[PDB]
Amino acid sequence: PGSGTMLPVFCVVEHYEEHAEFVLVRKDMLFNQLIEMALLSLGYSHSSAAQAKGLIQVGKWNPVPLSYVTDAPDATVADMLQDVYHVVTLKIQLHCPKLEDLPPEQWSHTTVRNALKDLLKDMNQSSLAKECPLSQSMISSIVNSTYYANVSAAKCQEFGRWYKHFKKT
Amino acid sequence: PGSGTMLPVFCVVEHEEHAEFVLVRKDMLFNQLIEMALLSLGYSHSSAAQAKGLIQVGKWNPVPLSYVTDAPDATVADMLQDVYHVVTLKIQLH
Amino acid sequence: GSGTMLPVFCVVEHEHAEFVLVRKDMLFNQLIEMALLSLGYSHSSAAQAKGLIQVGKWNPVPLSYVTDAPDATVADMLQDVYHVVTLKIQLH
Amino acid sequence: GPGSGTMLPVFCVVEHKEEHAEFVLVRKDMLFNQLIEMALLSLGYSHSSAAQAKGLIQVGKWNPVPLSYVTDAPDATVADMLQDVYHVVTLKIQLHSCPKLEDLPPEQWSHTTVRNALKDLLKDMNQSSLAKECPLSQSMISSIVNSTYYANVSAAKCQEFGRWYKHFK
Repeated sequence: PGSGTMLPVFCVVEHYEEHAEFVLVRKDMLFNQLIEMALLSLGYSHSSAAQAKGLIQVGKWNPVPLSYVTDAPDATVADMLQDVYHVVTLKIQLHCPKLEDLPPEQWSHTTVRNALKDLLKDMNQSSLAKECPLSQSMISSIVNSTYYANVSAAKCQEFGRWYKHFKKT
Repeated sequence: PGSGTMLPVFCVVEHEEHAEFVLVRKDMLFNQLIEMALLSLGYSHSSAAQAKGLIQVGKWNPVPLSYVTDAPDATVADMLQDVYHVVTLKIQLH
Repeated sequence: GSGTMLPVFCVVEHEHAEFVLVRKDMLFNQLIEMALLSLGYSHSSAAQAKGLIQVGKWNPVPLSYVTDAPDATVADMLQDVYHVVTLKIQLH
Repeated sequence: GPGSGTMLPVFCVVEHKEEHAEFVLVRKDMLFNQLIEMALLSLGYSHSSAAQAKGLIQVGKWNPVPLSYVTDAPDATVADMLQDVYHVVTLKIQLHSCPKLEDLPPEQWSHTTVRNALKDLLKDMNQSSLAKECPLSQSMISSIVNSTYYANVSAAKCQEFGRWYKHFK
C-alpha cells in the first residue's frame, strides 16, 4: 500500500442552486492537479476542471481549501495523502436554473446565504433587512457564517418568494 | 475508407435528447473530444465546462475518455481511426 | 469514506502489485476470485489460487485465519484495515 | 449485416513470447464471462492452460480491459456484448505455459516444435517406425534431427504432423 503507483481517493462532486466513491490517482502526480485528474476520471471536460472549487475534509472535521494542505507547488499526491487517504474525502464543487426560478420551498439556508451574498454587493444590510422577511441580526449571522445561524423553513420559504418577486421589478 | 482530415462521430446529448454525427478533426486532441463535439454541434464554450462526457463502444458500458488512453498527446485519429463507426459519444449538460 | 467499494492492495505472484477496488458487500471468501477478475484472470484461475494476507510488517497469514464466518462481507473484515494490509495471491 | 446462426467470430491473440493471432468461432448464446475459456477451447487448447489465463479485451488501439469492465450483467451472452463489434475487438490472452506440445493448436506448430516432437518420440522409437507412422519421410526426419539450422518444413506439413501427434499421443 504505497508501494504501488496509485492511491485511492474518495471523491464527491457537486453543484447546488449515489455519487461518492474512490478513484485511483497517480501518487506521483502533482497535488495541485488532483481536482483535475479526479474529475477527468469521472468524465469531465478538461475545461470543467476549471469552474471547479476544491475542499478537503478530514474524518468529520469541517473541510478546508486544498490551500491549507501545503503551499509548495511541487508536492505530489503521495507527499500529502500517502498517510491520510483512508480518512480524507475530497469535495469538488462545480461552479443551471436561476434563483428566481427556484420555487420557495426548495429554498434552503445555503441558498438564502448565497442570495444574500450577491445582494449585499450592491446593497446595505439595514435596507435589505427592510422588505426581505429577514431581520438585521438574522442577516448578519447568515453572512458571518457562524455558528449557527439558522433560518427556519418558514423564513427560507418566505425569503425565496420575496426574492423571486424582488428580482422581477 | 477515411483518410480525410476528418472522422465522423455519432453524438447523443442529454440533460430532451439531441443526436447527430459531427465531423471531428483527426489532428485535434482526443481529450478535447467533448469540447469540439459540443461547439461543432451548436453549443457554447461555457456549455463544455458544464458537461460530463462518456464514450460507448457498441453496447458496452460507456466510459470516460481517460479509460481509453493515458497519453494526453493522443490525437483523435490515434484512438478513433479504427472504431469511429461503432462508437457513440454520449454527453450530459448540467 | 464509505461508498460501495474498498481499495485493496493486491500482489499477484506467478508481477502485478497494485490497488484494486472491490464491492464492500461482496463475501470475504470471494475476495481472491473477485480481485483476480478485476485484473484479467478467468473464472477458472480463481481459484486454483492461494491467498495470504499481510498486515503492516507482519508475517502474512492464510485468509482462513481471518475468519470462518461464510457470511462475512469484505466490509466486515476490511472496512477498518484495508489501508494497512496487502493481499498476496499466488497461482499454482 | 450478419443477423443469426448460432456462432460468432472472435479475434484472439495469445501470448505464452509466442504471439499467435486468429479468428475463432464461439457459441453466440454462451455467457460472456466464460469467453476466455471458450475462446481457448475453440482454438485447440486444453482446459489446463485456461486456469492460468489472463484475458484482456481491446477495442481498436484503446487500452485493453478486463471482461468485467465491458459489462456487469452476469448473464450477458457473447452475442449481447460482441455481436455488433466483433470486427474491431481483440481478445488478448496471456498464459503461463507453454502448453504440452499436444495442446499447442496445430496451426501454431513451427519447424522447431516439430523438432522437439521428433526428439521426444525418438526417446523410445525408431527412425523407421516413426517415419512409418508420422507424415514425414525418413529422409526429412534425418534432415530435421541432424541439423539445428534445418527449417525447410512447409507450413502444411507442420500442421499435418501436429494433428497426427495430437492423435496418439
